[PDB]
Amino acid sequence: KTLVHVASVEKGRSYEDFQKVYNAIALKLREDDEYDNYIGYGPVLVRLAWHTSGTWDKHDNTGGSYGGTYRFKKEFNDPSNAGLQNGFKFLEPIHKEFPWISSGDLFSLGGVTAVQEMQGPKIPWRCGRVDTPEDTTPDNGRLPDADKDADYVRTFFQRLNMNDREVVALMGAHALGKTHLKNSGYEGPWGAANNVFTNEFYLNLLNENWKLEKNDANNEQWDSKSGYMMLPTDYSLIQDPKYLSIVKEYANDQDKFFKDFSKAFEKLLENGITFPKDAPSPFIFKTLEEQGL
Ligand code: HEM
Repeated sequence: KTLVHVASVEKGRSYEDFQKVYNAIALKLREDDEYDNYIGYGPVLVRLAWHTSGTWDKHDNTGGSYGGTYRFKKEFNDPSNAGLQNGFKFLEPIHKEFPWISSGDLFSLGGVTAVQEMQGPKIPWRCGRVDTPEDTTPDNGRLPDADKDADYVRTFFQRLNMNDREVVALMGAHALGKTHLKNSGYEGPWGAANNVFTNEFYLNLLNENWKLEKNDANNEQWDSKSGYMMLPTDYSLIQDPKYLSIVKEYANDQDKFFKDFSKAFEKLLENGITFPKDAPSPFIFKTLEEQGL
């Protein structure tokens, strides 16, 4: 409702063009493997895709992935986005090689490419985000706090038009990467396989022995002897009986998690965008592995 953003295909471009951009991102992911103590850039690219999309407000269609507004300093410097500059830096050479792609298309495609190259589910992706000017940049404060409970999380995500299943599925991306004390006031990875996309987050929530501890920034987080952590908002998925049932489902069905994540992540990346009836169908990009590259 209200403000309309219509997808407009980059002039003359088709699937092959975007597969080339995919491929450049995927090749750089392989090449720059030392980043973040050899975690690689996969996780921060997923997080960049989510934070550039996750500013959306369903009530008035402000924020969202369409405008590519993270490139403007208000949004780049959001405290909630601390760390994502690494993601943007990664994508700079990609954008220089492919200057025709929009910023919103690039940031969201970065996330799809990362998930797929990390052996996650295919994520259909649509082009046609259009850069919007600096004054369309959403204010800071629209991304979620980590110190809260399930009621917060549920209410938060209603603003992004996500239901309980979509919320728990999306949170499964916390298998990836880690919290960094200097970025967010939390420290530690959530699991062992943190640059391969799996349902480890749910298994760890249910099977590790968690202890509520204070980290060196004086914030509480849940820690396990194995060296893993969960944010208070992560742990809230097993405190709330409705979330817990879904966590159990995904812990017991890798394919179901893959399919529900793919749907929710595409939705997250497309919230706010109107696709014309005659727009191209969503693209499903081949991985490098599938291409023999
Ligand atoms: C209640 C919702 C969430 C909160 C409070 C939240 C909080 C966080 C925090 C505090 C960090 C660590 C940032 C850092 O110290 O570098 C993090 C990392 C991350 N988050 Fe979220 N998150 C949530 C939702 C999501 C969702 C929906 C996704 C994507 C689907 C996502 C993907 C990730 C990823 C991939 C990383 C690791 C990034 C890295 O390793 O560089 N998160 N998250």
